[PDB]
Amino acid sequence: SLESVKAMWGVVTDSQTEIVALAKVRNEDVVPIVVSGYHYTIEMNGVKVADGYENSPVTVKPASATTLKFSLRLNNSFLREWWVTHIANGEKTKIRVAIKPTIEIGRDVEVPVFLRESEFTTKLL
Amino acid sequence: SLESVKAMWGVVTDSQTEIVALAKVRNEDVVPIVVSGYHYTIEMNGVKVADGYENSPVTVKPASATTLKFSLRLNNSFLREWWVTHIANGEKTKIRVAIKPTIEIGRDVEVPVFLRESEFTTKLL
Repeated sequence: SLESVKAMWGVVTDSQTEIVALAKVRNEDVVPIVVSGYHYTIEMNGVKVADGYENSPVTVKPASATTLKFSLRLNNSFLREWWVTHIANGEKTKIRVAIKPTIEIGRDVEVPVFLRESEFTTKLL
Repeated sequence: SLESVKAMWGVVTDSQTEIVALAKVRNEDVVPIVVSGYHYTIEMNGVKVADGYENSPVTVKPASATTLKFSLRLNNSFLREWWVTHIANGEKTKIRVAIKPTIEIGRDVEVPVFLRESEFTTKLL
């Protein structure tokens, strides 16, 4: 079961921007959960500004709770073509974030997709 | 005399962003004003994201009013190092825009600096 999710900024440089999601998960099975990795996507007005897979395996022991870390990185070159769409929509942007963890109980897997939609406006001029 | 200033977005591409300022000026002298060009700067949290000179000479006839156009272009490569500072300040940015027109009445000139300061916050996460 997912107990909480908290987003924060990660290491941000001039070339890449990181968002860090921290998910507290409780294992409600009698066997351990392995999260072998995750796929992530970030779309902003239909521009796909992030699309990646991270290979970092983590176990959650049976009946235990564990904070999982998801590093979502944005290549700025794809972010520079979002900017066009932002102002084109009257400085309004729809953001869709999807994290698809690879959960292993067994070569046999489960791959749920967690979607989060948001919106932001700017008023710069 | 400056009657009004109106800002709007100009041609925005993936490589460069344009802001267009439209200034209505009335000539209150008995001779014509020539605006031979202008220097512009845009600073965002002390990152100088724009710094340019445009050579476009325009006359305002004596006692007449004229809309002047100032094209302020931002190179995105300097904009990508602003982003660091924006989130570093809790997603707050101070913007300083300066337009320095070259006004010719006479080789003899007048070069006033028009400053405009603003602030914006985002709350993305």
